[PDB]
Amino acid sequence: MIRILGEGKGSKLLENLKEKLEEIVKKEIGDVHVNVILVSEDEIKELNQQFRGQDRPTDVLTFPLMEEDVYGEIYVCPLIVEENAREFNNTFEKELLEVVIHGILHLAGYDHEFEDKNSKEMFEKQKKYVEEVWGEWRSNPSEDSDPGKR
Repeated sequence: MIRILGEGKGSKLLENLKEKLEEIVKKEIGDVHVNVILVSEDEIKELNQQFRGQDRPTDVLTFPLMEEDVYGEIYVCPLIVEENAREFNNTFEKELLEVVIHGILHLAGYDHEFEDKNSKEMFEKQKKYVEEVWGEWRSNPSEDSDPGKR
């Protein structure tokens, strides 16, 4: 029951582990609506100024709203994320999964608090759904060619 909007490698990846998230969301309560906006680097570059009025890319754009859960629209950009995963040889899937669960994990616990940005709770609670949701994609690690690891 997740809302997908925008465009860019993310939806197809979401639709893959869509139900996966529907589980965590369903667990918590099962009545949330997270609108994700897929936008590339440039797409976000402007989208940023479109509201922030500033010209600068970012990892992921979050929607300013403090309600029960969220029921808002957050924007993500796997362009910059991947760029980091490139050097950090990180799994764009996880890095993306974060922003994915970032919506659920949000209403998953804290409610209009997120004191000091995040806490040890949000960290582990975030890695919980991450590993849980990634538990599926896990069957497809690497996500890259890498003519080495066998």
